[PDB]
Amino acid sequence: SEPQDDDYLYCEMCQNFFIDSCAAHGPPTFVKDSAVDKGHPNRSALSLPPGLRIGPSGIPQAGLGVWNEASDLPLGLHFGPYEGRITEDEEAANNGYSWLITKGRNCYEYVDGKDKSWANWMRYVNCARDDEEQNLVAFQYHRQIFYRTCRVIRPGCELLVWYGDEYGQELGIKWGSKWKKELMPKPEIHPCPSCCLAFSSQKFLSQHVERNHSS
Ligand SMILES: [Zn+2]
Ligand SMILES: [Zn+2]
Repeated sequence: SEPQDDDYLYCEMCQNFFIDSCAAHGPPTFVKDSAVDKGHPNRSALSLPPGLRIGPSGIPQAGLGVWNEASDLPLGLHFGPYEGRITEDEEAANNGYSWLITKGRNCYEYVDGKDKSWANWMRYVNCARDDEEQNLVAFQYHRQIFYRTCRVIRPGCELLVWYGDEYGQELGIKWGSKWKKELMPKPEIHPCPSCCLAFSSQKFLSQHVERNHSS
């Protein structure tokens, strides 16, 4: 047996892939949705875990977003699966609430969370606009979409998701290549102490602090 491309997790501290639990850091924590019927009118809002808040986004024109409220979300915390209807209808593609799920050999499906009655709270999470504000990574695991924290998320910071090589077309194009296996050049995360951003180096963090907070 051989794990499939979407059987791996990524440890945000090691910055590398693992199966089941990280040899250095142990098993990741998966947060459970508050349980509610797959069918109620407001299921999505009610599936929200304690500690998070749906409310007006900090991104102009975004509408609603999801905010961290109670306490720090540790680094490498997992949410999901993203819920919705599975479909091959390309109309889903850019409908604002759908993710691509790849099945190998350039085949794809979508999980569509547009309908609040069959989706979960993750439908309200807005996409990051840049690397500095992104604090969640959407990635495929067991043919399903999960979000992991790529930062310590402090109280009052908006949850903002984006994606990379563990998702969609990039994932689909490398499928079967064992590239995750071969990774097992470490990216750096340098968070700002005064706002919700983080930077890829100390230089960039200092320039930011000096333009935005203190010089
Ligand atoms: Zn680790
Ligand atoms: Zn800042």
